[PDB]
Amino acid sequence: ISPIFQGGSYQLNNKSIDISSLLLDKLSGESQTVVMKFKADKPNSLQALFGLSNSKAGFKNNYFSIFMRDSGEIGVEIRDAQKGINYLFSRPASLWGKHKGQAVENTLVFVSDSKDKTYTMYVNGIEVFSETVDTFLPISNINGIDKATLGAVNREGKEHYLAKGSIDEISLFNKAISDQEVSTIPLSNPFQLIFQSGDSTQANYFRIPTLYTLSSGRVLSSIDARYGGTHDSKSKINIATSYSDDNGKTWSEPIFAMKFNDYEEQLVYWPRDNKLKNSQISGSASFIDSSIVEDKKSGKTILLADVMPAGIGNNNANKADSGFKEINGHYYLKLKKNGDNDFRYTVRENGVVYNETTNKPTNYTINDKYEVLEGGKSLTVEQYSVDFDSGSLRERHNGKQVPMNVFYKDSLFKVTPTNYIAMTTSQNRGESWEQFKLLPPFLGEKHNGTYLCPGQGLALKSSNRLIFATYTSGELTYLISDDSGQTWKKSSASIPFKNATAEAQMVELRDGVIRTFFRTTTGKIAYMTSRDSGETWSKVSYIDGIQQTSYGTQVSAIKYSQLIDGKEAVILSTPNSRSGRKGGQLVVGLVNKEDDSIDWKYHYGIDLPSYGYAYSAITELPNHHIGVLFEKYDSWSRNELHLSNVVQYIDLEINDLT
Repeated sequence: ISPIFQGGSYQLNNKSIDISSLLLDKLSGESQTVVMKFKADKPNSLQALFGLSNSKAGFKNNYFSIFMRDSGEIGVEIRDAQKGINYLFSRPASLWGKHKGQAVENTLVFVSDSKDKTYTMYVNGIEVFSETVDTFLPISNINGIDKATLGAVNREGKEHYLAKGSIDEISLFNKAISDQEVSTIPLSNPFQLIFQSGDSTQANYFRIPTLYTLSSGRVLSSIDARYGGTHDSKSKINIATSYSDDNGKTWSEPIFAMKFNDYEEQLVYWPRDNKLKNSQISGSASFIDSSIVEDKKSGKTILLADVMPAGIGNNNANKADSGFKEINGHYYLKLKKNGDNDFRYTVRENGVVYNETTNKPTNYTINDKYEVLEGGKSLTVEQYSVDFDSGSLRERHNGKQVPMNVFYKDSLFKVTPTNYIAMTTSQNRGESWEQFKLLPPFLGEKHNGTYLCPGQGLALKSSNRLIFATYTSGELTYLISDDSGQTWKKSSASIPFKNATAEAQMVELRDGVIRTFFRTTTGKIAYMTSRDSGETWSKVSYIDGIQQTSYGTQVSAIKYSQLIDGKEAVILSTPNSRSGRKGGQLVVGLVNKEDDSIDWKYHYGIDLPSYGYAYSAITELPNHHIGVLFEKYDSWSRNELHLSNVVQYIDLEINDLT
């Protein structure tokens, strides 16, 4: 239908614009839709874009507003003191500020639906909240409304929440427009989604993006598909992948690289309230933190990720056990049978389950999918599903049988509850993935596994060497393969931090010379250098000119193929903030050929200093553009948990950065 009111080109310069005479007499009925196209690249801390209020003395709390914060949060207030109603609905990290030196036109759609008693907000084609209430308050039914305002709310005759920005277009409808109609509204998005709520993964949340450009020109991406909100393991998380054959313009429907089936793939809206937001799926196995590399010789794509048994995460993982038993310089996966209090079994040659106590083979075997067979017959367990129907998180059997896996809660034979690393490969550049296999332990029988550094592995340009960085307490542990990932050895590099999440990414500065950039506990990104293809490593130095928080954030890094200002270039991606995960930047460093030192010469701001930017992936696209897939929110903040569609993709050119 046609709008009851439509206006545009409104400049909000800390001075409200009164549109009462244009709009108030046109409002009718209990349902309304507001469509607003707006810019704000220099917002005040808290500002109202649109207001309907009772501006009379004594009615200060009778108003409707659409507001935003300089954090990028968007929301509404719907308040009527006589009715005793004070609704506040909002979501952090819903907005764009600037892209390539230009203010971004955000397209906001707010639907106030009396029939279903629901208020729904979309921004840039993404639903950011949908709130159903017992007692509906139509925005036009607030007692004594006498003002309609842009760029403030008029309360007791004064301008509150003054805004800096512009409203290019605003439209109001006396109808709650349908989900279908919303989808038809044109958008001006600076970003794309590769993974998103409702896609083939059926995860409502995603974290830990990766990107890697393959030799064919295909660009591949992996990610954590996180089902139980955005929580780290313990949870249900799978690793998903998608690729682009057109320089990032379009992306394939995701598939899984690594997945477990003990719990259903459920699209769930995770509670964001203070009582329930820490609810965590507690009985599911999961994968977490993937990394990809391409092997030139075999042409294989290799993907590693951490593997967590049912109910296990970093916090509760057995720190003094690898999960393997060494027997004659060979490692065997240990198993515990239900009823036993110790691990009396190992998985020997050909998947045979062997009793270590009696030194006899059993009638059980483990297949290549880590599934349990008895006398050759596949055992099953019942799958779990999760719900909040009862007011709290419940995990319960759903009637479906799935193969019994040694990583599952219900399995007859269980692995040691600690963290592992697994590897899978693809022989068709991400169209399908093989069954994963566990890597061996690298730091001995009685040390838990190291943690994979998410992002890219490194394929040395002048040899067949492949390297994946990992970390543990007190060191980076580089995993090195010269045979297409068939066998691995470690190279340890001590770092002067205990208990750091030392996520590290590598660039080959020149043949045989690797620089590794990594997260620390000091507020500065660190680096170390190898001049022998990763055999040995320098002491740790720090990058001046970029700030991180004390807890740090993953940093991505590539070696750019083209000269910049006549020099070899490295590009880093990281938040640049001592305060939070925000102020995302790409930082261009020029290498000095004399001493391999790097002049960090250009800093490109991804969006506002105050807008969220966390884990990130960068790659040089085949056309020499840069693709960036990143968490556009503060993935540390306890206020920004469980947001959907915030991992986003953009395309940049070197000219944009410099």
